[PDB]
Amino acid sequence: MLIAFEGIDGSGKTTQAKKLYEYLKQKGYFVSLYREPGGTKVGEVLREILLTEELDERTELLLFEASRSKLIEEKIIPDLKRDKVVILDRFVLSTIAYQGYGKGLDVEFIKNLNEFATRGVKPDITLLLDIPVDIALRRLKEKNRFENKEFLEKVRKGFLELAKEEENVVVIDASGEEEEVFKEILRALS
Amino acid sequence: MLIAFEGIDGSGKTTQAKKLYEYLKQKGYFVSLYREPGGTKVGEVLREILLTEELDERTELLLFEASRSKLIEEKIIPDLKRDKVVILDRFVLSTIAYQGYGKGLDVEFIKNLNEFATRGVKPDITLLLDIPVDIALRRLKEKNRFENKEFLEKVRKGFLELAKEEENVVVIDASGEEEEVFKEILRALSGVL
Repeated sequence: MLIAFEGIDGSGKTTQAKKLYEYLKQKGYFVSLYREPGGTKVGEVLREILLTEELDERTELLLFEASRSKLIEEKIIPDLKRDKVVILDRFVLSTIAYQGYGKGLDVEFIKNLNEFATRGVKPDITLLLDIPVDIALRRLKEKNRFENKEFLEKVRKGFLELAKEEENVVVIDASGEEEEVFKEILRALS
Repeated sequence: MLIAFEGIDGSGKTTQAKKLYEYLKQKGYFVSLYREPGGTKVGEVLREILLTEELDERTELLLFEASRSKLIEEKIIPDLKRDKVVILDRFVLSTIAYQGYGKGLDVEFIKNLNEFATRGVKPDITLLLDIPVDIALRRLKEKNRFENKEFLEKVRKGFLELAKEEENVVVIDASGEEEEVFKEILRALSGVL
């Protein structure tokens, strides 16, 4: 059981991944929650680098995929083998949307890179928490965080295109209140 | 002018890259010397990680390539544009040999990853400092450094296969004394430069 949450900052995907983690834990599943980039000692070092430094888009992609590769080999593949439920805050779709549709890198290439980092490991289901960029930015505004609307509009379109073309992707209206969004996710996970 | 030095540890490639750097500087070229992984603030952080941590071979490749990518965009492409001579201690061939022939990853994939990191930037000439593994290990022994002969034998074969199939590669007999190895390198370089 691999469950992947995907979408832009301000979509609530972090809060809802955490909500799903606590809820399935209470129902008696053995659960993991990891974020990308991050989730291992090494991926957290890369994460800090990805937030700290000024990086061109190729270097940044390679580091995202190095984090992913560590996480896959160190934790996910063994978690899966022990039948843990694995919940991910961001996965392969967010890399395509951000580094491909966002920043212009080749989508097929990103897909192949993703296949290499994951050893072909694919989610049972991917939850795309879709939200208009205007709303996402208003929510970030509240935590004094600012991001690029032009860039995020492209990223949004990317995500929606991927939802209609890639396999096992449910589009969740992430514009709702916390509890309505979560109910819609449970609906999708049944 | 991009000059790539390639080969196993103990081949003297680091010492000879440095030697070529001083000699061309003295002849009045503007020269850069970079190592892989490393050569930029970020690449050096990755380098430390690649030496420090226990890493599976996919993660390691992706970091080597991320260091490369930073170097190519931060320094090499602008150096080349200002007509600097760029000398590299290791480059794309060492990744194929080590991660492909060494550790079993797919060679065409490495190549494509290489092409991505380099933006298609290719050396004018690649110097392969070829040396028997027994000799390379005896030279490391002297600095208290030890490496895996089984693994390096595969890497060495890899390199030699690449030399006969890839473009603009000269095999240098790296088993010689320092000065003879250098004179053989100058001979190979009189090609271009």
